[PDB]
Amino acid sequence: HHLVPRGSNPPPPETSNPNKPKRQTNQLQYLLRVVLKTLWKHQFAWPFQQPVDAVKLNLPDYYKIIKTPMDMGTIKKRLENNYYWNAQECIQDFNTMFTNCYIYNKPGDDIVLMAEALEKLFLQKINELPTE
Ligand SMILES: CCN1C(=O)c2cccc3c(S(=O)(=O)NCC4(C(=O)O)CCCC4)ccc1c23
Repeated sequence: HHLVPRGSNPPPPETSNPNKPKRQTNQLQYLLRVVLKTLWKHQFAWPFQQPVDAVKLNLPDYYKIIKTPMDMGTIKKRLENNYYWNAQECIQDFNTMFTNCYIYNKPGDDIVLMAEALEKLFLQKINELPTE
């Protein structure tokens, strides 16, 4: 951990906003109960379920390169804690998650194929959102 750089990890992203008024909506409810749940169980979801551990995954420069980390565990907590004001904010966090993967990794990488498959499913599921 000295001679060869091993990296280090930030605290995970914030998942609650104590100042924010509770505002439940049908789209946010659908995002939690259907979209995220469907994405979570996909065969390729596991790498995206928790924050990247730059040290344990041997990605020592991950957090040099990725300034706005995001993962599905964080998105799940944000939906649970009514952190998002609207569906768009939630969608933006999914976009950040996928694009982080594309930014860090090379286009031909296995993890990129996985992210692309999840992203395609996500975009399909987004078409299902209720009419608020
Ligand atoms: C989605 C967060 N994420 C990365 O961007 C990333 C890059 C490289 C490896 C890796 C991993 S890993 O568990 O070390 N390897 C995952 C796999 C790979 O070939 O990268 C191994 C089998 C499936 C994908 C988990 C989450 C990651 C990455």
